[PDB]
Amino acid sequence: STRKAVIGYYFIPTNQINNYTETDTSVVPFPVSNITPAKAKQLTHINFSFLDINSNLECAWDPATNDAKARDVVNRLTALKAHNPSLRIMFSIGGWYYSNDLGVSHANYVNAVKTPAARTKFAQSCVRIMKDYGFDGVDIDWEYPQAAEVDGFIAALQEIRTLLNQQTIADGRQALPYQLTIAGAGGAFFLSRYYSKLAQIVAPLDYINLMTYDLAGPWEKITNHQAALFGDAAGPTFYNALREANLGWSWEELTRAFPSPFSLTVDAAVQQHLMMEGVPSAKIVMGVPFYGRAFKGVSGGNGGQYSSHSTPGEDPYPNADYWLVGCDECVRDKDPRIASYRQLEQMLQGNYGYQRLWNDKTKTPYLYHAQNGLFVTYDDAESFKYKAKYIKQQQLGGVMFWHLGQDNRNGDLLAALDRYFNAADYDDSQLDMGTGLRYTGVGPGNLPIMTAPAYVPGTTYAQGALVSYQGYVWQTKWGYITSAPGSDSAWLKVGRL
Ligand SMILES: CNC(=O)NC(=N)NCCC[C@H](NC(=O)C[N-][N+]#N)C(=O)N(Cc1ccccc1)Cc1ccccc1
Repeated sequence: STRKAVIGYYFIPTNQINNYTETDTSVVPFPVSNITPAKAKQLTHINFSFLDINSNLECAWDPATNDAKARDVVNRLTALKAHNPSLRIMFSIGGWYYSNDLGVSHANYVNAVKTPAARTKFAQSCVRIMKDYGFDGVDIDWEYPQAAEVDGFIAALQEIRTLLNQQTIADGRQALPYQLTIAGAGGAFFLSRYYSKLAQIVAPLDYINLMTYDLAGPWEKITNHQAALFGDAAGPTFYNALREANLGWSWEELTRAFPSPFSLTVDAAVQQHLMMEGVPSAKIVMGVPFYGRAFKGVSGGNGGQYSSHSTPGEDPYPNADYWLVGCDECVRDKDPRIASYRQLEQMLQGNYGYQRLWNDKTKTPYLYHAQNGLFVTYDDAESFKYKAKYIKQQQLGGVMFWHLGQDNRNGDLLAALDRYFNAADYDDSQLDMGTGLRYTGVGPGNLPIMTAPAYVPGTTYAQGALVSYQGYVWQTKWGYITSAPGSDSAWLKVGRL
C-alpha cells in the first residue's frame, strides 16, 4: 500500500534568485517552470535549498537574498501543489558549504542547538520561516554535528517537532501534516559522529534521507563507484569506524555488527541504520545522485576502476583546465569534477571518446575514456532498477536525490524512479540482484528470525551451541556453559523467535 517517498532537491543559488528568470538558461539554468505537472506528480517532496542559520542563531535566508524575488520563486514551487495534493515543498537548512566543520556558518549551528533557550529561539525561527514563505516542512542538512553537539541537535529536532505538530493542528493540516526530515550521513566515518544516538535522532523525523552517494571522490587515493549498491571484492575497503562508537557493546556484539574492513556501499549504510534498535525501516530514505564524479589521470586494465588518479581535490577547482571532454556544463561551472546526468548523456552521445561500462557487482554504470585516462562514476535508470528493488525488499521509506536540475530535459531519471515504485505494468520480480558483497552486520535492531531447541537447565553447552529461550535464539560464546541465556555474559543473543 504505502506510497514510497520521492524527494528531490531544488537548489538555487542566491545570485540566481536575485536575477530569477524562466527564459534565460545562462542566468537560471533550471527555473521552476522546468518542473512540469508530470514531474510534479512524480515527486512527493521537493526540498528547496539552502537556507542557513545566522549569527542571531535563527533560521534565515542568506542576507544578500532579495526577499521579493525569493518569495516569488517559492510561490512558483508551492503553486505546483495544484497538480499533486500529496506534494510537499520542504525547505532545507544547511548544506556542505554553510555547515561543514570549516564552513562559513558552522559556529551558528553549534551555538543554535547548544542550550535550551537557544534551541527554543532556533526552533521558533524554523517554523516561522516555514509559515511566512508557505513551506510544508523543515529539512535539516547539517554536515555534521560532532559527538559532543549531538544531544543539543537531538533536543533541537524534538522541539521543532513539537512546534510543527502545533502548527499542523492550528492549520487543520492532518491530511498533509507539516514534516521534519534530515539529510543523514551515508558513510560510516561521518555517521559515527551520532551513530550511538541514532534512535533519538530518527524518533522526531518523518524520514532520515541517507546521503548514500559521494562515497568516492578526489579525496580518496583510488577511483571507486560513488554509490555502489553492493560491494566489489576487487574494489577498495575501509575501516569500519562504527565499531569505535560509544555503544557500550561487547567484543562479540561489536564484531558481529561491524565487520572491518568493509565495502563502502549504499547497502552498508542502510544496514548500519537497520541494526540499531528503534530505527524503523519506513523512515529510512535512500539518497541517489543525479550527477557523476569524474577523475583524470587514471590507468587502464579495469575500465578505470580502482586506479590511482590525478584529480585535484582543492576548492575551488584550482585552474582553468576543464578536462572532462564534452562537458559544457563543466565549463559553465568551472569544474570538470562533477557532471550532471543530463550532461553525461550528451557526452556519451557525442564523439567524445567515452565507453559506458557496467559493474554487475555494484549494479552501477561508469564512463571510461581510454585515450585521456578518465573515469566517471554515476547512476542511471538501470542502476535505479536495483536500488528501487532494494528499497521495496528492505521496506525503506523511499528515495531522495540531489538534484532536480541534473535530470535530463525529459526528466527520465525521476520518471524511472516513479515507474519502478508505482507503474502497474512494471515487474522486477525476476530482476537479479547479483552476487556483489552484502553488508552482513547484525545488531539489536535487525535480528534474523531463527529456531533452535529450547534451553534445558543442567545441560552443558559447547561453544557455538544454539538454544531458544524467552523469545530469542542464543549462542554460547565459549564452552561449557550451563547458565540461563541472558543471565550472564556467556550467551550472545543471535536471533528472534
Ligand atoms: C542534500 N545535501 C547533500 O547532498 N550534501 C552533500 N552531498 N554533501 C557532501 C558535500 C561534498 C561536496 N559535494 C559536492 O560538491 C557534490 N556536488 N554535486 N553535485 C564535495 O565534493 N566537496 C566539498 C565542497 C563542495 C562544494 C563547495 C565546497 C566544498 C569537495 C569537492 C571535490 C571535487 C569537486 C567538488 C567538490
